[PDB]
Amino acid sequence: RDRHRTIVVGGDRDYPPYEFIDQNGKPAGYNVELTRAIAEVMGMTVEFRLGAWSEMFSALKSGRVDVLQGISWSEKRARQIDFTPPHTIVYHAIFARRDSPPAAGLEDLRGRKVALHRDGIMHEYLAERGYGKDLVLTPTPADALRLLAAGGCDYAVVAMVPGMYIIRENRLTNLVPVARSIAAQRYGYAVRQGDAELLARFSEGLAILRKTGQYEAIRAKWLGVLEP
Ligand code: NA
Repeated sequence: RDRHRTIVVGGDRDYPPYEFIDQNGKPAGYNVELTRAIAEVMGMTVEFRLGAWSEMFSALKSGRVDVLQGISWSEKRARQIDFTPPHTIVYHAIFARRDSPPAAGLEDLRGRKVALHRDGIMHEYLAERGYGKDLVLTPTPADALRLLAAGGCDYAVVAMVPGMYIIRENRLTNLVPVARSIAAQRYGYAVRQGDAELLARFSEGLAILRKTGQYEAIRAKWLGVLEP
């Protein structure tokens, strides 16, 4: 009916290990497992619709999906959607080819060519700092890392964990994370502004998973995934 009305879950089709469509064409990842677990304790029915990230924010407001299982919090962002508490903290890192000159911080990236996720927290963050001219935008963080690997740019800034997972999966073995633990993010579910029902439905499920131990059980599965 209303509570039995299938909840449609949006997410990025290419953001491992948090969320991604796997080789078998199946929704997979930490977020997915978390969402399925929540659906189970809250008695919800969910449909996963993972897609290009450049349109999931829209689709939330557009109502094409009812919630996003994995999105980083930000002021500009809170002004249009409501976030539940976060289920994880996402650190970023600066990646470079091994040979290349190391950088100890993102200020050292001024004047250098830099790849990064199209409109992710770091895109916005480095734009607001005059980097925009010296930076290439990619559909996925992995595309950013491929360009770096291919000597197609000088550095890349992407979420640490996905970075490592991507380096392994796509065999970008000339890449190393040089500048680590910089710019931590609060990552979690989010629903359309003023949808306190759904919002509370998810927050409660998350809170429940944390008190029963299922949350940590799921998190321990995905190495490197941190908790708030
Ligand atoms: Na809000």
